[PDB]
Amino acid sequence: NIEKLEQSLTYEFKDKNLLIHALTHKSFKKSYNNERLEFLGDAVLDLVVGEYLFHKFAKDAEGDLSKLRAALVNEKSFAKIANSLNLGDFILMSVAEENNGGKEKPSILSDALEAIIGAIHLEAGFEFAKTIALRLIEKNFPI
Amino acid sequence: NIEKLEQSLTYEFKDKNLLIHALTHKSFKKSYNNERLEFLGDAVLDLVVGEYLFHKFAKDAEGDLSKLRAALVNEKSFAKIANSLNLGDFILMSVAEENNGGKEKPSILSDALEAIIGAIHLEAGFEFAKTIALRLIEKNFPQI
Ligand SMILES: [Cl-]
Ligand SMILES: [Cl-]
Repeated sequence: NIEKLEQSLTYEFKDKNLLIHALTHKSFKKSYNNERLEFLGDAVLDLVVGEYLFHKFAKDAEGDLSKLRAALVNEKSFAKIANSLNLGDFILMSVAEENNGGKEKPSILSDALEAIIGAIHLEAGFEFAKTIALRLIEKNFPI
Repeated sequence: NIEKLEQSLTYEFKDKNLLIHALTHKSFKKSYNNERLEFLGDAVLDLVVGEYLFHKFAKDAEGDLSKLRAALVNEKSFAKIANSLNLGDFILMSVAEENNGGKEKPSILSDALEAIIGAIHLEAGFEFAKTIALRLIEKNFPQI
């Protein structure tokens, strides 16, 4: 069913397993989860948003850029974007995790979104991941 | 003299003033300094190093990738890299800041290095900035 997600992203994965990896919560399967991709995606997003703010607010001091970036690159914002993509429908987690409300946990939603951006960067490069991420941000925060 | 720094960076600036900008400490001139470029470059470097480690340590958990990144992306390491480029020789700062040892401060050296990488990213893009940054990192710190 991940095809629906690809359509929402405007990005079709060459390696489908890579998207599944990004969608795999830590509860699901031994030694296979989205934590490394989330690490990579978070670094991607800090550059995407930092660069965006640097250009958009040419007169803003570093402190302003930093705080504005914190206001965008965070669990709440990413969980919002995740929900706009119905990510809870695609994330893989154990029965117990789902019964404990995992599909609605902001951390799980946020982590999966960041891992997806990491996965797009891995497969397609920074500039591509940037264009995808900026579209999602501009649809959710029309700043 | 600036050509010497470019030679050390193995990168020739298209816009020379951009490099000047990256080299301008906050003490030097009102409303013009390297702090915004440092912010941008720090983000570039966190991605360059995060990606490098992600691939180099394909098995490592996030905690281990983060520790390895902290071993590279830090003031002490960046100041060492800056010193390898003789960066203190090129940083612009007030007389007072210079007399107070500013060209020798690891924070100032690190900031200027990160600002230079930000500037390269700005004019040439991420992949070029990544190439330059990794050369500097590997020339200094092949053990990580
Ligand atoms: Cl991975
Ligand atoms: Cl600037």
